[PDB]
Amino acid sequence: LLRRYLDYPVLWKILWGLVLGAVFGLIAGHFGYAGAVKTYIKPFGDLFVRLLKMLVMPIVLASLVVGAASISPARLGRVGVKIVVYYLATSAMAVFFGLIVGRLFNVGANVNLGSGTGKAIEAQPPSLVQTLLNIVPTNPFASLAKGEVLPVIFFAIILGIAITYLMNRNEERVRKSAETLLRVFDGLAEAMYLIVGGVMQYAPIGVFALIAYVMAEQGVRVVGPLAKVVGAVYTGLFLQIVITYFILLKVFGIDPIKFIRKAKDAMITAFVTRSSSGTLPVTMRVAEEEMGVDKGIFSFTLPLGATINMDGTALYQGVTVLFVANAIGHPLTLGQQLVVVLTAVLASIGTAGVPGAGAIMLAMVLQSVGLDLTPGSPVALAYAMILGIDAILDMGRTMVNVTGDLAGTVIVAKTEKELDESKWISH
Amino acid sequence: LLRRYLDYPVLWKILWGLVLGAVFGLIAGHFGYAGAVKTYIKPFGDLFVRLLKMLVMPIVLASLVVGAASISPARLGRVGVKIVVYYLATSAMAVFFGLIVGRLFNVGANVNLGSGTGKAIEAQPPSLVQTLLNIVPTNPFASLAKGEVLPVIFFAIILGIAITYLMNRNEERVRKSAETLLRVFDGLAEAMYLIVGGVMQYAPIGVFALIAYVMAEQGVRVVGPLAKVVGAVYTGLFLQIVITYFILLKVFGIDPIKFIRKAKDAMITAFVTRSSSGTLPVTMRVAEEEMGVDKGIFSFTLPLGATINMDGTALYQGVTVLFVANAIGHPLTLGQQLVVVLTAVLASIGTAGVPGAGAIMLAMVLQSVGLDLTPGSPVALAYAMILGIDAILDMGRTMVNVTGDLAGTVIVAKTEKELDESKWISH
Amino acid sequence: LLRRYLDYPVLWKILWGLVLGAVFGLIAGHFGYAGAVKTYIKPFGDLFVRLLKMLVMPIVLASLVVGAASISPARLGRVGVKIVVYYLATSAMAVFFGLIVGRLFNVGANVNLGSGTGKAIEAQPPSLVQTLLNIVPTNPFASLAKGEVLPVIFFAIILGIAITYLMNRNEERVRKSAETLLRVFDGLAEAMYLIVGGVMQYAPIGVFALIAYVMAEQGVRVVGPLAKVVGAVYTGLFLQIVITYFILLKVFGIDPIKFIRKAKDAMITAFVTRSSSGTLPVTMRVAEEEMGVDKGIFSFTLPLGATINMDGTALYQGVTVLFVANAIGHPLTLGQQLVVVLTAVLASIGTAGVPGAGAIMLAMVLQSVGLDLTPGSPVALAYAMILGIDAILDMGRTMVNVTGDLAGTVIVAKTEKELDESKWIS
Ligand SMILES: CCCCCCCCCCO[C@@H]1O[C@H](CO)[C@@H](O[C@H]2O[C@H](CO)[C@@H](O)[C@H](O)[C@H]2O)[C@H](O)[C@H]1O
Ligand SMILES: CCCCCCCCCCO[C@@H]1O[C@H](CO)[C@@H](O[C@H]2O[C@H](CO)[C@@H](O)[C@H](O)[C@H]2O)[C@H](O)[C@H]1O
Ligand SMILES: CCCCCCCCCCO[C@@H]1O[C@H](CO)[C@@H](O[C@H]2O[C@H](CO)[C@@H](O)[C@H](O)[C@H]2O)[C@H](O)[C@H]1O
Ligand SMILES: N[C@@H](CC(=O)O)C(=O)O
Ligand SMILES: N[C@@H](CC(=O)O)C(=O)O
Ligand SMILES: N[C@@H](CC(=O)O)C(=O)O
Ligand code: NA
Ligand code: NA
Ligand code: NA
Ligand code: NA
Ligand code: NA
Ligand code: NA
Ligand code: NA
Ligand code: NA
Ligand code: NA
Repeated sequence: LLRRYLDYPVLWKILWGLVLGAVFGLIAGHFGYAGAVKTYIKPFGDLFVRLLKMLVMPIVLASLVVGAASISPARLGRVGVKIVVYYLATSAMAVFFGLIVGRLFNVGANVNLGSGTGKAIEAQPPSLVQTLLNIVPTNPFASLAKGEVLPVIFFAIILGIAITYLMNRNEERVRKSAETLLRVFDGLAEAMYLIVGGVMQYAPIGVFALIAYVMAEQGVRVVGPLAKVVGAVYTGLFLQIVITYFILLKVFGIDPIKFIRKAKDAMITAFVTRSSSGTLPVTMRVAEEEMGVDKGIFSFTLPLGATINMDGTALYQGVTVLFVANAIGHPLTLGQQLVVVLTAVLASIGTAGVPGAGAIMLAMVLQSVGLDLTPGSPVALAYAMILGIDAILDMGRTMVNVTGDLAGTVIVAKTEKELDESKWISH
Repeated sequence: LLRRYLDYPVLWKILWGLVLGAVFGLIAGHFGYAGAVKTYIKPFGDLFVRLLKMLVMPIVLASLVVGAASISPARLGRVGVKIVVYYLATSAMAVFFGLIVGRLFNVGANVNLGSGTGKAIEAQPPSLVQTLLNIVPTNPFASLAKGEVLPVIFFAIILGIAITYLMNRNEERVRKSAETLLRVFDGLAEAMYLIVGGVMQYAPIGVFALIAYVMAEQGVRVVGPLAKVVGAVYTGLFLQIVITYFILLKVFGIDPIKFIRKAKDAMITAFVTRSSSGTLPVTMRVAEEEMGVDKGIFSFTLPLGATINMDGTALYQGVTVLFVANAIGHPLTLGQQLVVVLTAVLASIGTAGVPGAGAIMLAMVLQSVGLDLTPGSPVALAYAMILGIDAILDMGRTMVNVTGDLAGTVIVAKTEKELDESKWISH
Repeated sequence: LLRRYLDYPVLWKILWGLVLGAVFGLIAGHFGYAGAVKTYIKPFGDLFVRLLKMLVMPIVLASLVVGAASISPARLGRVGVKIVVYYLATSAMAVFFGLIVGRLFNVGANVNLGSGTGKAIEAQPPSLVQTLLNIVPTNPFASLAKGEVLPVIFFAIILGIAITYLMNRNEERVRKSAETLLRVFDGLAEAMYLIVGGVMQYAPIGVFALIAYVMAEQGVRVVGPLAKVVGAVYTGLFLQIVITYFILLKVFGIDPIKFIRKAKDAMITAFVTRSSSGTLPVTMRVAEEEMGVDKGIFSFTLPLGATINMDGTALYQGVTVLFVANAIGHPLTLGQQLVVVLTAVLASIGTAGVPGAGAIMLAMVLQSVGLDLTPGSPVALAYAMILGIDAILDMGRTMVNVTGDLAGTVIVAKTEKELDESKWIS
């Protein structure tokens, strides 16, 4: 079964692993075996997750030094402004789809909890200007060691920009030393992309195991008003792809169906690992060897988008806030639901690219409409129900969190003529 | 208003931010708006500090590998003996000015606290040998990530010395691989020096906010006998520059007025950041692109000096120990006043290159003459007053801390003739 | 004068430091000055340990990227299979001598404690599947900074393998950039081996000071039934070298006496520092410039062996399980002594390469045969006696731990035709 596994096409092999993993997970769940999946299956998932985690800092660091030196700082800034306008725009849209979809499913209207005028609590802000200053690393080695992507993006861009100015200086010796430094990062970056390719041969096993574990643990839990939550959240995400991404893709002259075909590996590992950051190496390699995007773009947009652009998380928080407000019988007035638009965008910007991060940031969004997490209050009680299904919901939103990054990257890269069109012609 | 800032000459621009920040802070603080300074002004300073901090480890590491490869270990060792002989010599001189000036200002004679005969406490053993053994890093990657300058100095010197012996090898491949590695550090260090320059275009703004905030918070507290302390410390610091450094520079045939002219960016950044380590990239760049010192000198002396050479701190401990001993009515006998000379030199050596460290190390100087920090005893109370004005005193003392590093580097480089004499003529 | 010491040939000079150092330390122990040794001598030994520590991550990372890129992955796996088979074989064999040598000395039969039937700790469970998974680093920068050797071995091997495939591509640019990167690691590894050479000029002093402090503290403490332990462990370790290693070395056609002659720098450094990982740069350098092994082998086997292959530790735990069981009047039945073989091998595999780690993992071996560490029970009382002499036993067992790694590396390297015979030709 070494020849039987490797020769079968890898397009449909990661997908075979997902489907069979999900059913295997569901059968283990109704029948009560989820503990064995956690023992004898999940480690294979865990192994696959680690192999991807291992590549994030080198590949983000090296691709961005190389990419930032490959494009004038004038265009880099132009790429920054565009991707951020794409990012906030599609994120706002995601919160919009969240609320509409939630109203249509009448989420949490059968929960029937009582409540009262909320308990007055002094709101911690939490404070933004420190969040921005912390983008600037004080010790870039420590940032590498602590795995901080956003400060590393900052150092990487700075060094890459500095390297080019040096290679154009008059003194021959400065040119060769700067080139030598750039080749080291290029050699490392080319070596990282290569290793991502080898790991993706194990991905069906890891994907199978990851989905098997999640489906066995939390499948039993999608039953009641939570089933209505799960069904709403996935409906909304779909619309964010099918309307927002496709229309935006089609408007800019990218075939949406070819985009989804190329993006799938980024989408499926985003799904089972439920970490945008942990999935980043797959996303970037899709951008290079599938989408045809230049390293001078996706080396910036993708690691940045993995953190600040989450349409999936933004939409998941839209749906569930309505759940809590309906579960306690204090439905959100229309003027309240507009505040959600602003504060969900912010919360999704601020969630980490790691499993579970969005459900915690949901609390900030609840506190913004006047629903406080005071234990053991009924608002705190509804919030607990949402946490029960969180993995089931995390898979979906992590996938849309990463997909929107690719859709934006390909769209921005097209308008900059850094997209390689030979990769999109059908034959 | 943003359109006149760039065209105005960037020669002295960093000094206007210093004065106008000092004046703006003194006014806003006296009006009870010192809180507004802290909110809307200080972050621009905090940004200028982070951008400099991010460069300390890369630039210290890369400049010292490159420099140590460019010089003979016999000479470097000789440079070591010279710079260390200069370092403690001028520090001893600084404690001397502290005591004289402090006596001249009769610091703390209006305090009138009235303590009794001292109490004996340690209560913990101090350790010097471990302090030396800690010069040798156990994990140089860990040392980089923890931002420990002296273990990096040790490892970098070794790697640089090692590279040249490899480039002198009889085997073509070993020469080429060592050449390749040296070009990496050279390319990296050249990129760090470029970035320090770009940051310094922002330095006026960063300088303005830092001074503004310090003046706003602590301006109001320079009123009582603490004003006499402030006046003594700055008078002494002035003398350390004007007598010790000028005579030493002039004895060795360096123009003192031109020296202060080149050092100003380092001097003002030390003043406002109150961190020798954080100012190091500005200091080293001053030493490269202003003084004309070779990397074989300043890439060793300057990071070393940022820790072990503090004349400013040594003198601040002279003045303030006299303040505390006079404030409690137990003035220092001359033989105690001589112990301060030795123990401030020791305390200044062991003081970190980061804000506030010398006021902690002050405690040891007190415990050496018999003034113990037992709470709530009067020694602990006088010490507390000194901490109240500490930022105002840190700005001055940090500036003299790096200035002596430059003066020693320029003097040492001259005696070894790695100082480039073409920068000090006008043509 | 410094100028006289530095010019004396280092062949036997590290040995003069060990021999004079051990003797010196013994004198202060009977004479009650061992506190002054800890003060005015030991810092020179501790300095020698820090300088070797600073080279471990650079030399392991750089040598293995270089080495792993110079050998086909197909062959690297075969090195892996061979060295692991040697490792489990010789580790078991070491535990076997541990029991033979240990019963021969009748260890701890005069102690005469209670103990009665013990009370049972059913916690903690050993965790493996995780321990294996953590071999894959999640952040290689984090692994370097935290000094985690095994994940760095994993990352470096992967990177070495990838660099080679890259130098084989069509585009000049990919060839050229991958070539550039390889040379950086090549320059770095070559610089590390050089610096190990300089540190070995200080090593006689460091060796003197380390063994002096150990003989000074724990010298007074071999008077008892513990003296029989010191004698057994050292007897066994000796047998592990002269029987197990020598017969194994000779089968494959390596002169055993030349092996000990070249290995001595690593053996004495493992002995005094009591850290296999701390001694690694000497071990790897002895392997390069003395044994003549290629970086494509010793850069893998030696860092891997520094953790998972400990024959000294395996034989040490064999000896002391018998000590504890006889001390309480519950001598080990034969079937218990078979469990030890499996579980001492497992425990030795899991023992860290740092001082004292083997006495801690000893608890895992006792806990397998029913001798439980519940305080203040008599079993816990015997274990305390073993910890009292632990340094004396650690010096010896760390040496056999490192010696076995070299013997395995040289044996495997011969069967792969990577050993350079001009170093062995008389
Ligand atoms: C227990 C789990 C342990 C993990 C086991 C990993 C086993 C990996 C073996 C296969 O390795 C990859 O397979 C592809 C060969 O089919 C190669 O081409 C990949 O990379 C090239 C990049 O240019 C592309 O051209 C190719 O299309 C793309 O498939 C890729 O280099 C190679 O490394
Ligand atoms: C959050 C982001 C906000 C931070 C703002 C940073 C602004 C950066 C703008 C850079 O501007 C130029 O950079 C050069 C730096 O290299 C300077 O040249 C200086 O440095 C070069 C070499 O160091 C020399 O060629 C020049 O003569 C010398 O003036 C030059 O003056 C400066 O105008
Ligand atoms: C109070 C004690 C003071 C101790 C101070 C520290 C001494 C540092 C001086 C370095 O001395 C030499 O360094 C070489 C390495 O740089 C070594 O050459 C040897 O080692 C190299 C690598 O192993 C080979 O290239 C050489 O050919 C080989 O002769 C050699 O052994 C060693 O003497
Ligand atoms: N797990 C999501 C974040 C979230 O929980 O919302 C991600 O990695 O993108
Ligand atoms: N500011 C430090 C010294 C320095 O930063 O140079 C002190 O407290 O004395
Ligand atoms: N200190 C030993 C481990 C042990 O005590 O077993 C070594 O490093 O090999
Ligand atoms: Na978005
Ligand atoms: Na994202
Ligand atoms: Na986010
Ligand atoms: Na001084
Ligand atoms: Na200084
Ligand atoms: Na200091
Ligand atoms: Na073994
Ligand atoms: Na070992
Ligand atoms: Na082990």
